[PDB]
Amino acid sequence: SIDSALNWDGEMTVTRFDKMTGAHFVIRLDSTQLGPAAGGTRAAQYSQLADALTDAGKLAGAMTLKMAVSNLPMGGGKSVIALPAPRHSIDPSTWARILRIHAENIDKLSGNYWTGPDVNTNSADMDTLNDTTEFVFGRSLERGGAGSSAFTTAVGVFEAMKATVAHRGLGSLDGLTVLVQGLGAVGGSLASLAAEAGAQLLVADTDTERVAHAVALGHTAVALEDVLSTPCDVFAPCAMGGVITTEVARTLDCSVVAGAANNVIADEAASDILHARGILYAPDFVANAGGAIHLVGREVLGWSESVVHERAVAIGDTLNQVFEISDNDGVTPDEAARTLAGRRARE
Amino acid sequence: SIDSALNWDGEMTVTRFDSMTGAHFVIRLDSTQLGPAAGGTRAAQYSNLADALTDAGKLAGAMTLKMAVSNLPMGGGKSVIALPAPRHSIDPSTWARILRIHAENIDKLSGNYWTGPDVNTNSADMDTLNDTTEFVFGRSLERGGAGSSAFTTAVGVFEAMKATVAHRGLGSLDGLTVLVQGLGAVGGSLASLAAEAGAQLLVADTDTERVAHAVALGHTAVALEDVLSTPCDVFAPCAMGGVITTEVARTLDCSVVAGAANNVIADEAASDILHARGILYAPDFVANAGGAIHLVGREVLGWSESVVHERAVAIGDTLNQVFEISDNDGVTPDEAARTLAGRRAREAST
Ligand SMILES: NC(=O)c1ccc[n+]([C@@H]2O[C@H](COP(=O)([O-])OP(=O)(O)OC[C@H]3O[C@@H](n4cnc5c(N)ncnc54)[C@H](O)[C@@H]3O)[C@@H](O)[C@H]2O)c1
Ligand SMILES: O=C(O)C(=O)Cc1ccccc1
Ligand SMILES: O=C(O)C(=O)Cc1ccccc1
Ligand SMILES: [K+]
Ligand code: NA
Ligand code: NA
Repeated sequence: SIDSALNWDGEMTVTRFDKMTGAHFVIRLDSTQLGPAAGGTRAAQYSQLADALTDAGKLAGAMTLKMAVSNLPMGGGKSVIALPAPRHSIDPSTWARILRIHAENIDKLSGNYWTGPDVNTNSADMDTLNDTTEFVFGRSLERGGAGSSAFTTAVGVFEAMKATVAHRGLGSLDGLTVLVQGLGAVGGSLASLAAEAGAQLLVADTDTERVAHAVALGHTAVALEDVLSTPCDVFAPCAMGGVITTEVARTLDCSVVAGAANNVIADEAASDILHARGILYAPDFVANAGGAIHLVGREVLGWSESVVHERAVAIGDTLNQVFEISDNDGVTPDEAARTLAGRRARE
Repeated sequence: SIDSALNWDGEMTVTRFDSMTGAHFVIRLDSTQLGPAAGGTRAAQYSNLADALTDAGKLAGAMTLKMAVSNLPMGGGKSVIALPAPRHSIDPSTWARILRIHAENIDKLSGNYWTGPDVNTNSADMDTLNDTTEFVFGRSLERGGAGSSAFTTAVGVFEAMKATVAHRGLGSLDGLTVLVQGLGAVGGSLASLAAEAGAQLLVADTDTERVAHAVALGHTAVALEDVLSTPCDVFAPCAMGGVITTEVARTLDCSVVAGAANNVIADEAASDILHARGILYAPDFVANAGGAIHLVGREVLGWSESVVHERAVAIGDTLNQVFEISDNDGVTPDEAARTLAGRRAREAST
């Protein structure tokens, strides 16, 4: 919206336009209070620049909260590259220039922003960025980075889901129906984990093959148009953000929402409805923090893989703390998580 | 619109919004090719944020060329602070908060951008910025800065005016009529300079005190409504930019345009029109370069005051080169200036 695009209260917005590629670049540094801003690079198509600006600020603010609540010494930032065509349709040469320009932008911030992967960007892209700027996390193991953080994120989301299920009074995942929306790197692993835990998995993905494979594995497909109306115990959004609008919140037929997506909730009203409806939501910025713990933990703190897994597991404990505040103060899980974030950040 | 404002070819745009003060902040880095981007901080009210962005881009682009054509090893950048109220109304606390925020923004650029004064910002403000960030030119003398660059700018503009009048075949300033729009820091000195060289001055300013003072000095006041319709030999815009629109270029009644104002020409056609009508224009980015020569010369290059003075005087020579290319190649002075800028920059890199 105009407000989220222009009247954003974060510390800094960096924009650039490259006529040659037709790509627009946005970097939003929400906060550098706890340290340099850090957050991945999302590359996607947007209807209007306003949307790209809006998303960057929402994602950046989520990163600040995520580092805060996760006890990681970094601020929150995010880059959004507004593509002139579908990612898949971008030619190699064009993509390469795009990354080059993005790296130059990051470089000007001289360490006030550290990037990483996000939607449509990967370790190879991080490496390419690294060919021009030092401020990049998530480079391939071969190039010196921590590599993929997908599994770590999956672990964090899974533990989040277990803690939530337990708090909601459902006991364990065993015998629960979990609807995973998005069978990507993280969602795929999450499904595997929950299935191993005894849950029955309902899955949805825009990629046919992905779905058929899941089915091949014993899972059950859910048509796209049926996703939001399909009864389940847990709804696990692991695709795009903004899924839970007020209307969605009013009609979701589950008892827990716990997934990997960023900015899952469309507005505060949605969050209240869920609460009111007895649907326990595990706040995104808490639940999906595994990625950040992996990259920051490994690359900044020198933590081993085992340690980062351990810390990702502790996301369950953080959520238990979130739930306690929610229950005690009678506020939504999101509010409670913001409160915890502030307390941990020593605000 | 914002969308159109954002379709800018510069290297980087920095923006920020401070809800508490209601101020908007823009930093535009046009180029860092020749060195870190550098340019002043303009603080004013804008109708739309988009206008602030557009202004910043045009100002930043002029800085690129200015440094290049002036042989200064720096890129071009500019800051624009979109005020939530008339600058005068801004209480000291709010102003102080605005500057601190601006300083933080500059600071994140970590030296890829060096600021300085511009409209509504002064050496005191530079000192304040410097409380927070290192990348500031124009600090007070006490603070380690070179202070005001206004006189140096005036000297350069004056020399520019002389060169242009001469090139235009009008001879010397003595006896010529010069219209000085804006009797500010620069305009005031310029008026003094020209008057000393024998010019008859017509003056205008929104500050009535300023006008009276000039009249007291023997100058002739011009009503604001009349400024662009007043016949003169030389038109010296030393207030706001964009004065010379296409429409104004068609009717301007003077032989030379040479002032201190930034981005004097509103649209390209205006430039073409002045050229076609035989009104010799000394490009702003060349003519007003005394400010930059002073700041960069003093604070970066190690130049003495005398040398700075010499360099500013040399603006007339640069203009002579500009007009020379304009005449040979048949292009406008602005185009010839850009050409010269590009030559120098190469040479400067070669
Ligand atoms: N590149 C730079 O750093 C830079 C820095 C400062 C000034 N400048 C430029 O040069 C111009 C002169 O700067 P200055 O230091 O002398 O500024 P200044 O504020 O000291 O003086 C500007 C003068 O113009 C007057 N004015 C405003 N609107 C007017 C109008 N419509 N008609 C007549 N007078 C009007 C103001 O009242 C003031 O007396 C600036 O406005 C800007 O374009 C450039
Ligand atoms: O975890 C995320 O959502 C990201 O944005 C990836 C990331 C995390 C931490 C630092 C840099 C990038
Ligand atoms: O005189 C100018 O062009 C300025 O904008 C003031 C300034 C000059 C050089 C560097 C920074 C600011
Ligand atoms: K159960
Ligand atoms: Na703020
Ligand atoms: Na099954």
